[PDB]
Amino acid sequence: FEEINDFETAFKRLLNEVLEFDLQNPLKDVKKVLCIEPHPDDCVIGMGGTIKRLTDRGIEVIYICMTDGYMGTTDENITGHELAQIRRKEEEESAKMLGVKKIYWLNYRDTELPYSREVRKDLVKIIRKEKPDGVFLPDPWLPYEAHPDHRATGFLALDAVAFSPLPNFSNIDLDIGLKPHSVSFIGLYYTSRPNYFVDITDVMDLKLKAIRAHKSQFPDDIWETWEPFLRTVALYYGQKAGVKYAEGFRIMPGLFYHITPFAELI
Amino acid sequence: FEEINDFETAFKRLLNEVLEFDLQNPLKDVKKVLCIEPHPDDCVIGMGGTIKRLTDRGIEVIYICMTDGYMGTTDENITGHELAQIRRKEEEESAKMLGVKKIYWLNYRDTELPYSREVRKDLVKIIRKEKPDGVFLPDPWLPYEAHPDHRATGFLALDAVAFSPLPNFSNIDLDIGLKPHSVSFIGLYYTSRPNYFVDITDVMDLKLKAIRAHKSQFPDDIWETWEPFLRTVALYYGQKAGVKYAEGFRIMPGLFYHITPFAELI
Amino acid sequence: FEEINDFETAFKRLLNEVLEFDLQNPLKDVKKVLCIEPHPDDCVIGMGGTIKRLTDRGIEVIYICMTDGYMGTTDENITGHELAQIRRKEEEESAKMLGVKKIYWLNYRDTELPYSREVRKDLVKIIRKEKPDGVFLPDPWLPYEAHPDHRATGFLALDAVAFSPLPNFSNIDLDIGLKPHSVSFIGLYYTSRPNYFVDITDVMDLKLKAIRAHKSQFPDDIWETWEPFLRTVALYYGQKAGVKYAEGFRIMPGLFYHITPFAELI
Amino acid sequence: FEEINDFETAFKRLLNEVLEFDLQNPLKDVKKVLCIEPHPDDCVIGMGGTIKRLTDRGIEVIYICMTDGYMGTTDENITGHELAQIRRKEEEESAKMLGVKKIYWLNYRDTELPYSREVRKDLVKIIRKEKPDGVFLPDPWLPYEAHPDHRATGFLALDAVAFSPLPNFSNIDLDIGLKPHSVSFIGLYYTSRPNYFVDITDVMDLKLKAIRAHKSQFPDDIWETWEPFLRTVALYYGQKAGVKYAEGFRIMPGLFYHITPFAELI
Amino acid sequence: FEEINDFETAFKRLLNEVLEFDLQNPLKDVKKVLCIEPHPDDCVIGMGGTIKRLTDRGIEVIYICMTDGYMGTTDENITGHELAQIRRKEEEESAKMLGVKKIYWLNYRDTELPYSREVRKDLVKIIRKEKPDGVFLPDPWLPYEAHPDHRATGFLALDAVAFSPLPNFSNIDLDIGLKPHSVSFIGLYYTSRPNYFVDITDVMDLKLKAIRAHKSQFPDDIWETWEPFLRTVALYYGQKAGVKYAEGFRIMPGLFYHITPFAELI
Amino acid sequence: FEEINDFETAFKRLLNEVLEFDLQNPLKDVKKVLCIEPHPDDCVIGMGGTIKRLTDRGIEVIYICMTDGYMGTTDENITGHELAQIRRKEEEESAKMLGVKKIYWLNYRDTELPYSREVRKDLVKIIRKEKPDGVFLPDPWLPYEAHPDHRATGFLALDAVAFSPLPNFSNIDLDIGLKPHSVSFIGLYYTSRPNYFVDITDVMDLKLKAIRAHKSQFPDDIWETWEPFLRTVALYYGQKAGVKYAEGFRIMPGLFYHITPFAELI
Ligand SMILES: [Cl-]
Ligand SMILES: [Cl-]
Ligand SMILES: [Cl-]
Ligand SMILES: [Cl-]
Ligand SMILES: [Zn+2]
Ligand SMILES: [Zn+2]
Ligand SMILES: [Zn+2]
Ligand SMILES: [Zn+2]
Ligand SMILES: [Zn+2]
Ligand SMILES: [Zn+2]
Repeated sequence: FEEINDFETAFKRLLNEVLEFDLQNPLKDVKKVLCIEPHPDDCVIGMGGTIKRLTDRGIEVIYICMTDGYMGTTDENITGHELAQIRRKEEEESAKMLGVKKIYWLNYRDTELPYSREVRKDLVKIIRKEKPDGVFLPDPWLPYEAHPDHRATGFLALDAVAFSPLPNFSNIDLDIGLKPHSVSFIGLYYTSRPNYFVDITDVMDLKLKAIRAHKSQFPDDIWETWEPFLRTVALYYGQKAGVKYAEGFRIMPGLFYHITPFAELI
Repeated sequence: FEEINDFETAFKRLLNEVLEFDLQNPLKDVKKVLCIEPHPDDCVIGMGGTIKRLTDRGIEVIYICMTDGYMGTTDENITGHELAQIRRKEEEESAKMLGVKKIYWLNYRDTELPYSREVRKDLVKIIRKEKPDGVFLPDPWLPYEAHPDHRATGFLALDAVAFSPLPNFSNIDLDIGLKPHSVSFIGLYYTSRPNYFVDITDVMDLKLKAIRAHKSQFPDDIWETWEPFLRTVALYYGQKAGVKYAEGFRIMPGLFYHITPFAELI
Repeated sequence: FEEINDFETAFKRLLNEVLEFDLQNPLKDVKKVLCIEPHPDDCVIGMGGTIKRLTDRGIEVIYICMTDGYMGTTDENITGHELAQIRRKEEEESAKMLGVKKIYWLNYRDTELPYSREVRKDLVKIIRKEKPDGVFLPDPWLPYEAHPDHRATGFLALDAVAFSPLPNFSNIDLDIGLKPHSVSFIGLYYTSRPNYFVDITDVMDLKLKAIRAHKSQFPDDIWETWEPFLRTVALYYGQKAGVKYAEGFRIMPGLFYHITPFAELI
Repeated sequence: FEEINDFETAFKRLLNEVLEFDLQNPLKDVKKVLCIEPHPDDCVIGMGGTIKRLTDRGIEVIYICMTDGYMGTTDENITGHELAQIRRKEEEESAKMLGVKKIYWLNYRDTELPYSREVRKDLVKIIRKEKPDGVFLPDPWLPYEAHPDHRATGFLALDAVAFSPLPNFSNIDLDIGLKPHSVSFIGLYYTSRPNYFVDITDVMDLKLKAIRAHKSQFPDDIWETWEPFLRTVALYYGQKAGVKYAEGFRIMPGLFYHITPFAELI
Repeated sequence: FEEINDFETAFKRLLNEVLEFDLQNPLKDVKKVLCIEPHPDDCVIGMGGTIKRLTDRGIEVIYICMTDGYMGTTDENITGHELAQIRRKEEEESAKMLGVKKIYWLNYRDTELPYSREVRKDLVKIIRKEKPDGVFLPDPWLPYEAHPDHRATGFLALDAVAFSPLPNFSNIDLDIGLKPHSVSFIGLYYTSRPNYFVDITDVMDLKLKAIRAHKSQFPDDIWETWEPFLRTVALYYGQKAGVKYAEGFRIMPGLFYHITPFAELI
Repeated sequence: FEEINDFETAFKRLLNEVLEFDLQNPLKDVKKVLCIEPHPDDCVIGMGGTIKRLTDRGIEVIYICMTDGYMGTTDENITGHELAQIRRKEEEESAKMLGVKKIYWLNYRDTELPYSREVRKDLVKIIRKEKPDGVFLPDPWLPYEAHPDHRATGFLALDAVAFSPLPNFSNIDLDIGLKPHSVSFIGLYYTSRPNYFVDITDVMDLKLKAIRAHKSQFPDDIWETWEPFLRTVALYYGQKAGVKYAEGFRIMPGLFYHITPFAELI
């Protein structure tokens, strides 16, 4: 590689020959994935269509939900305890409509999710137990994301995936018979720099039915705003992918999440 | 909205019809605003002109100052306790010169402002009490902002505004008779992605006199650097707005601060 | 400066006359610098070539390593305690090969570096003791940096530099006879927005030998991936600087790290 | 007082003349008290009889409950969210049976109550709003108390009472129009060093009915153990007070909670 | 129990009939116990003899060590990383000499053991996996215990035992197939209020050989002080039990660790 | 020591021969001591008399004050910043009246002193710099001490003394040329289990003048209560020592602060 005198060549060779990074079929071998959502309803809102598509193709999809959704209401007659119970039933209904069979609830309180070692260990435990091929998580670099649970979940999910294979990390996991694990695939959903698209034209009406199942979050008057907003998001991704309705994801080789100044160039 | 096949149309309709988002007069009905500053002098440096303009138009402007300014000196003869006392008198003088009548001091120590639930609750209490129509806060995504108190204040102010209307958030506030509150208007000051401008050509000399009132922060020799820097900032904003001297703000609909991949497009 | 009617003029004058900012020879008077690395091997990987060039020019280079490298292995036979010992010897060998004489080990555990006042005070102590002219640190705004130790180190280094000269900050340092200190020079390594380059075509094979000295981190099979990745990075910086192999740095005047909306413009 | 040469005399004079400390009728003027409980059911279990006696005498009793009781079950079919909802209804029933009209729920999670400034501020807010004459709280020095929520509540309640009257403590409370407040009376319940007793012979069957109202906590099989345990506690206090069934409290002058080496002598 | 009019009767019946509390053989059915030690060497120093006695009787003894022993040296030539490696080998040798076959290392750093939910979860995981009949832990109420790791370990071990059987506590443990678990037996070692004794006259020379195996901690000159100190401790316990050399333990019914004012009476 | 068959003998030998523990003159070689106080005025109130006696005997006494005294007023007209300034001047006057030359201010805020590694390191730095022979600190086991700053200071002081001599603890101190340090002498003031007394009948009126110097803390009406309280405390210690007025201290050999079940027996 000392032979090479020009960046684009080196870059092309690094990606294509050295890393063998494929953006055309990057879910080739994947049989099990984790979707990590900050609140009940985030998996379905950000990639509900893709989830349905994967379950139909007989890929096993497992949700990890970081919080209980305790705060998500303006109704003074509903306690956070009542609302958590409700949003558990709602995500159970929603997850059944897409093919999703298992949900792990971390049960950190909505608005109170720590960026801490503790939460890294909670995720690394599940990854080591379920040995998934791929993990989906919200992009922590989404510009203007003011929800701290969202930002946190992103960094934690990356940290967890990064540390799952390190046997000195959360070592009691090994001592009780969980083996360390490398994930093959990482995809960021809720991203503004997607580089992989999935047509959801055919499943858009199911996706919206699975979102609406979260009745607590979507009364008629809120739905007036959110059905348009969601169709607009699907068109934004759609236009880039040459279809009506798409879901955007950012997929990179693991190496590019660390000390890569040209990471923004894929 | 199923009717729509292209993004730009959907985008235009979302902004114009669904959200009714106005960049021509977004302060229409605003009678009271909060300006949140990390240190004494930040409201005046970032939007002192706009504050004067608002008070002249008979709009009530209330400062929330996050810290005491304990660290802001190189003089070995001044203790942090002395400096805090001084910077309280300075901001009191400065605030009088602009039309500003109330300041809340959180009194967290300069350089030690936590990114915590506690501080969210301190802000949400004031918002519920003062029921402001609009809130101004420093842009936390300002590139190359190395002051941790600045970054923190931005995220906290957004969190506070987002959570003020949720009755299960800091619920003791309700139990002692503070009602939940929605803010109509959010504006980010100290931003590099402004999309709303205020002419301060006419109030620039008052703005500089109100900055200079912070004598502790601005001895003659420091002022040699800072009067130029401030004129340059006002020109940068000015050029974009077609005037000599402007203050820039980023204003978006509340919806766009959460899971909006096209947020950077306004 | 009231005279000026256009931004670009004011900008040019602010940079050239007021701030005297020089990008052609910014290491004029620099005799002593600190290189702050999150892990053992980060100084060598991010600016090993530049460090050699500085040593040869008789500039004193001191490493501060934030963590012990406890987690950096997939081998189930190596404890984090064994690995820390090993990576100490490796960085000692690597530091010998470049001209580096002194290493401070903070010994926070890999993956567990706090963003806290405590760690700010640990750095400020070293800066006040060594009174360095310049500090190098990894760019905390590097896009897609998922390693929390990296993000943390960047913000802490800037905080430390900013607070070293404040006598009310960590005041016990003064009480035991460490004087406050201003550093002249700040340079961000591992950056995607570099604006200063150093030719390392001549030292590239030494740099790779000094990286390979970290045997724990770079077995044959991993080096198949990392020798290409590093040549590609050096070309990326190289293309921008018009040479084969360069190391990129971002250098700005201290003022631009605070409330500067045109900071992105240098 | 320089006249005095013997401790017992000075001690007697300090208590009787200087402090005017009365153990015979120490609730003389009290019209409003707060009972602070770590979990739902702690007020009723530790002093349910005394509460009834006070409400019958037309004294206003307000509960502050620190936690939600999320963890208090071995039943794998009940979520912490369900159980919190349930224990809210149970304490509402229980509190109605005794004369208690108002409950504030802090809603910190069972087993997760922090010993933090935040929680001190939550209590000081309620004290300043309700201006109670007296506060009851569990004795933090109860030997062999392994429940961390119990230990925590005790220290926090004392801290809160101590800091309620300090206008520089949680100063935003004052800024929104809560005046500082001194409590006249402090009583520790769940104590092993009681020095004031209340006959509950006449209300013991109501106390047990109000405990049993917490059905979640007291199934038939658990009640086999807890009816005896509670009768035994009431006899232990009873024997000391010369009655069948009593509730023990430790009452001291505020001064004795700080730097008093003979505090254990009342 | 309404029948009873005097405490001593009720107390006797509570202990003997209701709780069936046995101080003659409280290890009756115990096949597996956990010994929790703050540092390498604490299990052997506090109850090494008892451990030997248990392994000879074919009872399975598992150590949980909370910290790595990083700080335990005055030798400036030994890093904390070197010392941890050493103290791992030492406790492995020591544990072999007593019958002990499993050690779990939490690897929190010596002097830095947090009193946190995280550490509770680490212990509860091991308890649920190993389903021990009994747990030994240092008495957190030991007067004049200044080592914060000691105090912490005590409270944490009690918390862990208390919370192991609650399915809503660390619920991910259940989701990955660890069942909740109740411990039958709790014994506090390093206690000044022991109420159960074990003769170690016959195993005292093995106990001292197993202590001495921690060479790092016990050079000749330190052993001059510690062999006497240990013989003195064994006599103190011995005198109370009517033997030369004993190890003291405090054993109570689980009920007495919560809201029991007469707990100090057994 | 195998020879010995009885505890009291072993105990006597351990104390007298092995540990050489002297309660008759335990300040033999002491030339320099630290007095650690949680608030300004705690050294003077707890051992002001003893301090004068030590100064007169030409022993160097250095105050470490943990907090700034920010909260200590009921006056709504005084800010915590004003009060800290004032209490600095007051402790400077008070310290002059006794022979005290040097005060280190940690400047943690009153009511907000952390029990953290950070604060341990702040104390260990001062101890290593001043190499004192002895340290005085408030007894953290003082029954009914409700002030969290007091409890915290005690544990921190002991931790600091324990860890000062460990070169792997706060190792950057060594890297900047502070040597590790063992203190010879530890004495607990504000204790209810004193075992060493100092006659202060001769200095009692100076002690009261040095307390009264803290005017902020002691207006006429408060002094009506505090002059009696202090005379009573001095008599309590006095009676035990067979004098009118004494100051009590608890002194033990360093070994007894760790795993010593008979520590209560001296
Ligand atoms: Cl662990
Ligand atoms: Cl497709
Ligand atoms: Cl506050
Ligand atoms: Cl009565
Ligand atoms: Zn969400
Ligand atoms: Zn600022
Ligand atoms: Zn690194
Ligand atoms: Zn309870
Ligand atoms: Zn230990
Ligand atoms: Zn005090």
